[PDB]
Amino acid sequence: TRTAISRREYDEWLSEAASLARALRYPVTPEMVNDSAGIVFGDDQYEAFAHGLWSREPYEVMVILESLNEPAVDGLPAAGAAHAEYSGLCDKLMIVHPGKFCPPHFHQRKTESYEVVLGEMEVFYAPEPVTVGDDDVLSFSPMPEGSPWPEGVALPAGREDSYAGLTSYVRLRAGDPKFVMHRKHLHAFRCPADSPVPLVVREVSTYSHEPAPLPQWRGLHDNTFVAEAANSGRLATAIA
Amino acid sequence: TRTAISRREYDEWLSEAASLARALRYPVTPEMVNDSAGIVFGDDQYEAFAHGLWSREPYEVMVILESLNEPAVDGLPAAGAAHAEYSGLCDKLMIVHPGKFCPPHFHQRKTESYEVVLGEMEVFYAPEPVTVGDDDVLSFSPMPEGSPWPEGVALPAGREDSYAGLTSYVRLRAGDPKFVMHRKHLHAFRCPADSPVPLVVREVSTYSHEPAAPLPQWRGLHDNTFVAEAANSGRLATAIA
Amino acid sequence: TRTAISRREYDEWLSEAASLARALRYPVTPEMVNDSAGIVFGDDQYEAFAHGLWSREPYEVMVILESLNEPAVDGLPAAGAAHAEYSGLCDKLMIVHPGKFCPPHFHQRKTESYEVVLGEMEVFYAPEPVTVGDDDVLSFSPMPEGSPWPEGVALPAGREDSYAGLTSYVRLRAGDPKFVMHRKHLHAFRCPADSPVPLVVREVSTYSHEPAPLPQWRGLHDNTFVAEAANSGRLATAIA
Amino acid sequence: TRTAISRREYDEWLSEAASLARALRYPVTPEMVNDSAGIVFGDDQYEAFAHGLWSREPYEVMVILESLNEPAVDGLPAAGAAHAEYSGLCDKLMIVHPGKFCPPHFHQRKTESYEVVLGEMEVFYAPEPVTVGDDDVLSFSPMPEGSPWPEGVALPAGREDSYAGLTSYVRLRAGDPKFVMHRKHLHAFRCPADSPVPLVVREVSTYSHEPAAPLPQWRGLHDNTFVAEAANSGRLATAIA
Ligand SMILES: O=C[C@@H](O)[C@@H](O)[C@@H](O)[C@@H](O)CO
Ligand SMILES: O=C[C@@H](O)[C@@H](O)[C@@H](O)[C@@H](O)CO
Ligand SMILES: O=C[C@@H](O)[C@@H](O)[C@@H](O)[C@@H](O)CO
Ligand SMILES: O=C[C@@H](O)[C@@H](O)[C@@H](O)[C@@H](O)CO
Ligand SMILES: OC[C@@H]1O[C@H](O)[C@@H](O)[C@@H](O)[C@H]1O
Ligand SMILES: OC[C@@H]1O[C@H](O)[C@@H](O)[C@@H](O)[C@H]1O
Ligand SMILES: OC[C@@H]1O[C@H](O)[C@@H](O)[C@@H](O)[C@H]1O
Ligand SMILES: OC[C@@H]1O[C@H](O)[C@@H](O)[C@@H](O)[C@H]1O
Ligand SMILES: [Mn+2]
Ligand SMILES: [Mn+2]
Ligand SMILES: [Mn+2]
Ligand SMILES: [Mn+2]
Repeated sequence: TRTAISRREYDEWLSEAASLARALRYPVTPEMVNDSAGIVFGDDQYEAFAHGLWSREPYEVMVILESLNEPAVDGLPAAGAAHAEYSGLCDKLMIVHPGKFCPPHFHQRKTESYEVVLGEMEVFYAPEPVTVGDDDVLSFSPMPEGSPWPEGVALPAGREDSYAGLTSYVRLRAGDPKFVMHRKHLHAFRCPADSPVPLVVREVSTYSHEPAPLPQWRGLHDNTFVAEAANSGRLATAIA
Repeated sequence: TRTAISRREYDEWLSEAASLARALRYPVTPEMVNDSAGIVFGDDQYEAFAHGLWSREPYEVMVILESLNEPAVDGLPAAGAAHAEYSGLCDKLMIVHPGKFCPPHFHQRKTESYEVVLGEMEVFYAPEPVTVGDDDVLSFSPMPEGSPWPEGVALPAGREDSYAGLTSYVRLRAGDPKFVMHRKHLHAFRCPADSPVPLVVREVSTYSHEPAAPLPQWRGLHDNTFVAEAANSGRLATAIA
Repeated sequence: TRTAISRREYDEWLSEAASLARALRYPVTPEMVNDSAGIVFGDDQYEAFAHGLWSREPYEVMVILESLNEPAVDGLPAAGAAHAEYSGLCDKLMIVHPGKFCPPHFHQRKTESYEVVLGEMEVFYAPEPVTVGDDDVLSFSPMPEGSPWPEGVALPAGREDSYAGLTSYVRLRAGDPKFVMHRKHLHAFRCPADSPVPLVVREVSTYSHEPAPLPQWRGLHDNTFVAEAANSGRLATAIA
Repeated sequence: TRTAISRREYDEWLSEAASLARALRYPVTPEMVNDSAGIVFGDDQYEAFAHGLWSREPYEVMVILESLNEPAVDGLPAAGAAHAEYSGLCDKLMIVHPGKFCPPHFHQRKTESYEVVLGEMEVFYAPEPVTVGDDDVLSFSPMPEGSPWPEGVALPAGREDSYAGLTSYVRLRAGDPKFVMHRKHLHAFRCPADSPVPLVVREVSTYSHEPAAPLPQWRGLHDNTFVAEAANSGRLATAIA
């Protein structure tokens, strides 16, 4: 079983991803292409490189090219310091290959939106938010119900039940209006296994806490995965 | 001197703007192409159409196609209600023709970022922030010093001194790193007058308050403060004949 | 009735066309943007600028940005001089606004192909070639039958019967395979009147004879329009 | 030293190539992504995958996605049958990775043009034509003189002198005027070795004869003559393990 990805496989992965990104006019800088851009969600997912990114096999692995992760703390009244972590601006291009997924998870603080650039994106999510603590939460425009999953979706082996709670589905195509994923909502997405191209999606959200513009923000991790295996990994991609 | 834009001029202006957007892969739907997407900053700026958007003359006129303006209030602890207006998510595509400007102004709440898609953007701004609302504010990444103004910038007739406070300059090209314009900073920008194409830039920012409200204290909130008196009002509607 | 287009209308027309072309990555050089790029097929078509390119009214007017018109006569055996005019390479981007058309016509010598870049293109043509002289003509892959015209197509006023012979129809969208229009076939096309964007199509064909790499090629005009009004015009755009 | 490319390497190579093409708006259909679209010019060039298409090493390997190859014989006077093979219409997208080459060769019949879509193209060619077939040929626009070779070009090991006859050089960028390579002229090109992206260029040319024929005399017609012996054969198939 694969426990890491070779330097060649990794470099070819991100190079082709950065090139596709540039072809689509996303502003890729050299610093955006690094050994952290290629994400493998769990040690058992490294097996995705056994057959490769074009095997069309179900695995939770992806590339994220982040052009912006602005705290937007400057000018903010000190009184709002306690909730600043729910704000900020983040812009990133995500590239997922055929059959691959961004594993089930939710953000206590981050609210995101999706803009499909190339290919089509199948989103799986829970329309009802998850109750974190309990404390009064604000409401305005709740998540739409969506539709039931279409048949045929193959989930990664050993991670399928972590998708159980994400009963809602939506298929986004390039040109569609922005789709918002409010914080506290479990969600995951994939590139259709029969896709001729990798899914390229622009995510515009609030700050992405993933280890200090603020003392409280130190060591903050705003990504909680349903599967415990997904947590450990993606903390540093193992490249041999 | 004219005080309005003909229906034909407005439609061609916005239709080409929306076509260019779609060509650049921006998500445009019909509701986005409306009567307030084409902004003329002041009644004296309607003169821009006397000769047209390709005359290369300096005027404060532009088109804004907004694909997103999410309050991002859902899920926020009730405790944060007071400053939620400083957050939110906004995504828009701005199109500025050769020599045209987005006039000097600042936002009390909105922090924005720039991504040039087509053409080049000349940004004029003030590195020092003003103080509006609260006088006890946070600080992390102060605005960069930028560069002195380049030579040969033509400013709008009658509006020249409104640019005096924008002493820093930076020219942004497609592919450059995102440029952040922190809230409470005076800024403006233009498409070089000698550009062969309109400037097309994506603005990713916090919620855009521009008159059911996400929150009661959000009703009628004005977040755009223009340096020039004549521009703060004008933006509030486009005279179409 | 309009008898010309103003300099402002013309300059705005081609400027916005060149910009859209550049946005789509077509290689536009300054010399490609000239007072001949904007075509009006007949003096009576200048009325298209009465209400403008976004009136969605039926008129035969368009912009052609030609990046290549190579005779390809160099290296060609002298023995082939007599038929060289049927060869050559031409690459041009055509921009047609909503409801507008490229009038009915055929080329004795030029064979063309279409690649839709933006919008959708509705092609109207005669599946049977026109017999020019008579002389033995070669055959290989004749034009497909196509489909009958969909309902609702509005033709330019006073030119509608010139479309009578173009009984076949096909709708090309961006991403579709190349569509070939063999020489000697009458054809015309338009941008759907309800289109949100101008139709942008890349035409790759054999040499476009439109007034000398060869003595015979001097003064050669390979565009014959069904409507006599279309002929006279487009020989020089009247710009006031 | 290897003599083939694994199935995985071939599929990733072509899938990324086709994805980049689609991103660049080129019309790609499934039949175009096949076992002969990935070309390795000679058995010794399979070594390119020992380290991969991103090693930046000099090898003669490339991908060609052909969207059109029209004989354009329909409608042609029977009198022109003899030289119809010099006409036709071909449209293909070529993808060359950093440092890789499309080896030295010439075409008796094919005249081609270049349009760089992504990256930059370094073209090496001979301004003087060879004489093949007929010795009485036409002339109108002789090949431009171009420039001397730039410094630092790394050529494929064992293939260096095959480039001796290509004394002219021209570097083409996206947006440049179309570049025509007349038939019967030796030429080759590469993607700069320091390029961050693969070279993507559209070739618009006359019919591509590369083994029902449009005409009987077209059957088995070979129109690619490679300078290096080892490359003329290799192109005729891709060893996939
Ligand atoms: O939708 C996924 C986003 O949150 C994405 O930015 C994030 O999940 C990525 O860091 C992987 O955990
Ligand atoms: O810098 C300009 C941006 O704030 C832009 O979105 C703004 O000018 C627009 O809302 C009009 O005032
Ligand atoms: O399909 C139309 C092409 O022949 C186009 O290049 C030509 O018609 C144009 O010159 C208008 O007559
Ligand atoms: O210059 C290269 C072109 O002729 C290209 O199409 C050709 O090399 C290809 O057919 C492979 O030989
Ligand atoms: O629940 C099992 C299957 O899971 C898949 O993911 C779904 O697409 C559907 O085919 C279900 O029947
Ligand atoms: O893409 C939106 C469309 O843009 C076009 O440019 C407009 O004329 C109108 O048709 C809108 O609906
Ligand atoms: O022939 C009249 C009409 O012409 C139109 O062009 C066609 O689309 C169809 O609606 C016909 O009925
Ligand atoms: O666009 C064509 C497709 O390209 C993809 O890259 C290939 O994997 C295969 O799915 C082809 O059918
Ligand atoms: Mn997420
Ligand atoms: Mn602003
Ligand atoms: Mn034609
Ligand atoms: Mn060649």
